[PDB]
Amino acid sequence: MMQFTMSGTMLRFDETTLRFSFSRDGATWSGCDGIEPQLTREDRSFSFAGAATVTHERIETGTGVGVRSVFAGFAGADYAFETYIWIERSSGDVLCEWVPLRIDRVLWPAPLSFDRADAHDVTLITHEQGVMIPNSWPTEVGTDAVSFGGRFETAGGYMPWFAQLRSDGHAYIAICETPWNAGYDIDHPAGGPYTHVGMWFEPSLGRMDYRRVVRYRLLDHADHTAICKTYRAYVNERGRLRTLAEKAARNPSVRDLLGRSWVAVGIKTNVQPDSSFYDPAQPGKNDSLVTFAQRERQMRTLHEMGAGRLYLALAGWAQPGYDNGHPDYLPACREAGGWKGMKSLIDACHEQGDLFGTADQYRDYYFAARTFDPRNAIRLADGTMPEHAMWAGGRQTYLCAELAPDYVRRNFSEIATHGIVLDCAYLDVFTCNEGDECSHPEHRMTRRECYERRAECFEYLLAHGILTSSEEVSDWAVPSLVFCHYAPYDFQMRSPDAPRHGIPVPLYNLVYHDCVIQPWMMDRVAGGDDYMLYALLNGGAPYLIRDAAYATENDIERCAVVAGLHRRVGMQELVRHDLVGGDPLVQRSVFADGTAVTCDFHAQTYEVAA
Ligand SMILES: [Zn+2]
Repeated sequence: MMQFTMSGTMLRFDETTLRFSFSRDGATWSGCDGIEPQLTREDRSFSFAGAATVTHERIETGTGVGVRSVFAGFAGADYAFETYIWIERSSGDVLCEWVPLRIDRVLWPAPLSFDRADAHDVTLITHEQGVMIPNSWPTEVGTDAVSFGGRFETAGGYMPWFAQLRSDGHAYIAICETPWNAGYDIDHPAGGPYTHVGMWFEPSLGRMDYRRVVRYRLLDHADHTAICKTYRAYVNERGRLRTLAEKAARNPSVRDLLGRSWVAVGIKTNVQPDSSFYDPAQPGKNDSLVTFAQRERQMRTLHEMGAGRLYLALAGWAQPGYDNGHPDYLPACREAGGWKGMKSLIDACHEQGDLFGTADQYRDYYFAARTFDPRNAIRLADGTMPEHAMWAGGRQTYLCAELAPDYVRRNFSEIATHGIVLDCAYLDVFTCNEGDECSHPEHRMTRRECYERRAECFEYLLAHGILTSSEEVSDWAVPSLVFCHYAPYDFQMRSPDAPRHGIPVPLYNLVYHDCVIQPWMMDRVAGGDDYMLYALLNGGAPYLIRDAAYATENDIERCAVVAGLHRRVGMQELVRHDLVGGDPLVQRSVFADGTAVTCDFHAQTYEVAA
């Protein structure tokens, strides 16, 4: 019905159906017929075309051309909102805006049709490091199987985009320009023949509040590499491509992480009788203690065995024990040797050229915390204070992030008074789990503000010369994050017996390899993959020891191979990644200086060349 042509792009919008298509360089993409743009409330949904009044206006401005649609009245309810869909003159991009005027979820824009029934027609999603889902993929992939329900700014969506790429090189990327109350939905049935992906948006603190915007770029001659580069260029243009070199200009020790092997081990374990981990028929059971002196002797032994340059990330070092008592996670554990033993351990690391970081926690807020007061806690939009008793420390709520920098400043300043000069710090959860929202009147907070406050925690550390790390790499944190516990592939977070959702590809690293340093799992799956092959493809650092929270001479040789590559390319762009001859099981990564890593998953072998 309405047709626009501008700067090489065509947009078509049917006034009656609300469907749209767009075309560029001789490829057309059309919204799925039979999937309507929707609103959701409780157990039921509403097509936008369910509005009592719907008016469309044809627009042209100095910057673009397109259609503004106004929707008013839903079953005598007075809800009203606007959409604006337009071609940007200077780029040929298509922008889609959802504009509140006054709802649990808005599913808009409708997913695009991608049922071509090819084989090499694929969908790219940012659920952890990266997934390439062919239309023929035999495993079902639904939002319910994606971490955090496909929420952006979390492990479900490391980056606020998704893309689909036909086998003839024509592709689109959909970037969510307003990601903080948003996510994607995915529907790929077992065996195909289609995959549908679409944006979702939720209210902020109970109202839709601010305009939601999605930017589509149609590409030709494209590959998953090119699609990732499009996002990288988008991010840099907006000033959030904070490279390691920019980080290192401020904190030169950034460089000292290159070529290090990671050791992540703990001190005190203490499962309270209300934890979901507590076995009441076995009171001792999980409770354990390894002393600072034992960890000191371990580091000395690793050094003497030729483990090379190490980074030690130390968990459960404070009196309450791991996942207990936060944010009152002090002092250093007396039974483990106290501040004196903790300093001895750090001194010893430093003496042998290794680095040291504490693991800590500023979101989980335990009722057992010495200063627990529910006025500091989150209240959800509905007024409630959320609680659960999952972790070792038992009953908890969440500390409102408006207050977290106050506690980080307090705790880290206390640690420094005891002569402990941390190289690094690990703030758990922040860059894996979603940002909370808070309606508490003493500290009201949007999800957006939550990520800013978590970033403010990192900034404190950087300003004090302490390099920042958190659980994963959700890209809100890229400006303030030096490293992570990992940036793993989704299949590495599930049983190796579980069917995978697609072909693993290093989508995150294609954007940000030169911005965030990452250690990689070194596990060998019996009958299956050796995870060292993915560390190499991602030009990552190796774990020498990774003691996962809830439950050598060869390892050193393997770590040396990985750390040697890392020493060279850990600050370089990952320029290209390809499936060699289209074989998903032979993969090749190329870094900025031309170093090429080829991993053959048939043979379980690797080769480093140019
Ligand atoms: Zn609050």
